[PDB]
Amino acid sequence: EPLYTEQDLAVNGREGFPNYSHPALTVTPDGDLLASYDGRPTGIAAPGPNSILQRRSTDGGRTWGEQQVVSAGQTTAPIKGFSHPSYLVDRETGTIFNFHVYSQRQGWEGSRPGTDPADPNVLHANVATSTDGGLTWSHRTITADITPDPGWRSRFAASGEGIQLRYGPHAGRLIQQYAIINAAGAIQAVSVYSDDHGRTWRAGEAVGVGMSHNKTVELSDGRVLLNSADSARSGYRKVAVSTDGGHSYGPVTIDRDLPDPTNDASIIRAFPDAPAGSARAKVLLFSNAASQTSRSQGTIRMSCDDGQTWPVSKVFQPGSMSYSTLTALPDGTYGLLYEPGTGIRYANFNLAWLG
Ligand SMILES: [As]
Repeated sequence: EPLYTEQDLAVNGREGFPNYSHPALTVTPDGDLLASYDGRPTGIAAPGPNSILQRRSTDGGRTWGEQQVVSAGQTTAPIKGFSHPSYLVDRETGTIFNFHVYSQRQGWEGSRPGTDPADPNVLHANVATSTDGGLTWSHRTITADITPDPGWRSRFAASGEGIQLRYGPHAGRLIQQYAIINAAGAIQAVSVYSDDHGRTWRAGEAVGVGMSHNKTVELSDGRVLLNSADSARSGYRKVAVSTDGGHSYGPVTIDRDLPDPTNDASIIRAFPDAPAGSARAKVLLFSNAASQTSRSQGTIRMSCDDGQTWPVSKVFQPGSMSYSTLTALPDGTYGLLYEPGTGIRYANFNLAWLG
């Protein structure tokens, strides 16, 4: 019964880019898998004129089509880069979003306050929207929409995959996590969300200190669990929980069950369509580097109690393992798009493999 397959989707130096990074994975409403990541073209510019790329599988992840460009970096001055994709599917409308950085002159650290897309010293937040299953895209810079405090100096959508709430008064809400640098220079986490199917986006209340890229997941009772890397380097993930559909979070604490070397992770519902409060609705899967000292020992953990306990875990990548993102596939198995050091690798496993 156990299933664990893997195949590279992007290898550094092949298919036009010296480096590929920052995986995003999703399943379209029609059932295709989309894998996205950024390509850093040959060059020494930083932030570089990266592109957001995509590959599609129409056979459940077995084979993958040609690498396509979602957002094309501009390699001539004025330089423009697009990186760190996150997919978000509105399963009610069928629309697919791909959030990503839009860089010009400044990266994360160098960005300064401002929301004018024409300002090249701002690290901008973009989102691409597709109503045709990811074939074609329209683009928006949404920095102004998601910067309620002009003191916020910088932001990026955490690469990976966002969510749509299924439960409660905000059912249908689309939620994409961001990390920001606030006025005081702290790194905080904040949910960016839409209650109108992606027509408009806003930021919620930022939370925490020493945060980083972070992810959210809807628990069995509709609470939204936020799970962040810790830029203060505790050796663990940081967690907080929202009771208002991701708008605001309670206190942030380190989660001793989730060792982490300060690196990306993903956390998903194993049964995203399970009804509220059901046993299956309590099941979470988590992927990250379990090593506290390096980006290695990629591990999947499972919780059957809304993330309170993680009684099952298994290493999927003993070696180098940086960013990773999980998605639930229609066939009941799980896709895992991750960085083995050589680019972007796609794995598919089932719960039987987890044991
Ligand atoms: As479990």
